[PDB]
Amino acid sequence: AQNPNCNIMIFHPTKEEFNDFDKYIAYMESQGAHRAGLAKIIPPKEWKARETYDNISEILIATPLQQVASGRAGVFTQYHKKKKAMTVGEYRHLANSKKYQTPPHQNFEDLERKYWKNRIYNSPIYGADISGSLFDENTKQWNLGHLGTIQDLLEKECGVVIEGVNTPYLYFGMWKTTFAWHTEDMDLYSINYLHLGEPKTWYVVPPEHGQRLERLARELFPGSSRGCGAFLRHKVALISPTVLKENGIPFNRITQEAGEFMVTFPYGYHAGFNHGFNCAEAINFATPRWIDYGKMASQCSCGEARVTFSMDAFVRILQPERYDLWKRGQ
Ligand SMILES: O=C(O)c1ccnc(CNCc2ccco2)c1
Ligand code: NI
Ligand SMILES: [Zn+2]
Repeated sequence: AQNPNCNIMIFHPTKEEFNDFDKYIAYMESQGAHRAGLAKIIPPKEWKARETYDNISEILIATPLQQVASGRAGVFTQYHKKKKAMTVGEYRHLANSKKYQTPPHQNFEDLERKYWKNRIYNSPIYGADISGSLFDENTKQWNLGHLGTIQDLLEKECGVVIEGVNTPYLYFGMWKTTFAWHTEDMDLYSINYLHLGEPKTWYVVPPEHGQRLERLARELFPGSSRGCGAFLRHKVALISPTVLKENGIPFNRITQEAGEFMVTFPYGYHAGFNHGFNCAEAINFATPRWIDYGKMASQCSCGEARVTFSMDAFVRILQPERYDLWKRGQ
C-alpha cells in the first residue's frame, strides 16, 4: 500500500502532466496521496492563473465576517459577526493596519506558535465564501471555473441527471483568520489555489482516522455534540496541534504559499489559518472514488449548517433515507 504513514505529498507536474486534471488526480492517488487527506501541487513554471493582480481592488466583500473566539487557547469555538460591506482595497488596507497586521516573527514555526498562543485574544475579519473567480478565461489548465461539475460526475457514474450548479468561491484573509475543523460538504474533494499574498497554514487528519478526530471533538465540545450529531458541519470548532498530540490524534501540517494548489480528499478533516493579507479561490469537485464517501457522509439536521441548493440533490440521490430529516433542517 502506498503512503502507509499518511504523509502529505507534494507534486511537481510538468506542463504536459498539467493538461488532464482528472488523470493527474488519479495519478496522485496511485501514489497514495489521498491517505494524508491533503496534497500540495506546485504548478509548472510555464503556467499562470492570470496576468496580474493589479485590478482586483474594486471586488466587493458584501458581508465581511468578524471571527470572535470563545474558550481556551488550544480549544475554542468561533462565531461570525457580520460587518458592513467593503471593497478588497479597503479590506487590504484594514488587514495591513496596526490593529490587524501580522506581527514580527522569525519564521513560519514562530508565527504558528504566536497564532495558537494569541488567536483567541483577537477578532480578525474574514472575507469568505464570495462567489467568483480570479482565473483568466484563457487559462486552459487547472482553471477552477472550468472543472467538470459534480452534477455531471454523478450522472456519469450513477446514470441520474440532477439539478444544480457548482461554482468557485473567493476567500480574502488577514492575519489570524481561521478555517475551523471540517470535511467538505458531502465529503467531497476540494481544490484551493492561493492567488496572492501571505501564506496559509493547514492541519489535516488522514481520512482513515477521521472518526478519532470526531470522538475527541465530542469530548472537547460536549454541549455542541449534544445539540447535533454532525456539529463539525457548523465550521466553528478549533483544536490546536498541541491538544491533538496530547490526545494521540494522527495529523499533519503544511504551509501553502502564493502560486500553489492544495487538494483536500474525501473525508479529510482539515483546519488552518492565514498569515496575513491574502486571496484564495476554492471549489468542490468529485471523482468516481468520491461516490462511496458521498453515500456515507454525516449530515447536520439541527438547522445550523449553511447549505447550498446544490446539496439537496446529492442527499436525495445518495442518502434517500436521510433526505426527509435533512430537508426538515434546511
Ligand atoms: O478559508 C480557506 O482558505 C479555506 C480552507 C479550507 N477549506 C475551506 C472551505 N472548504 C473548501 C471549499 C470548497 C468550495 C469553497 O470552499 C476554506
Ligand atoms: Ni475545506
Ligand atoms: Zn447541526
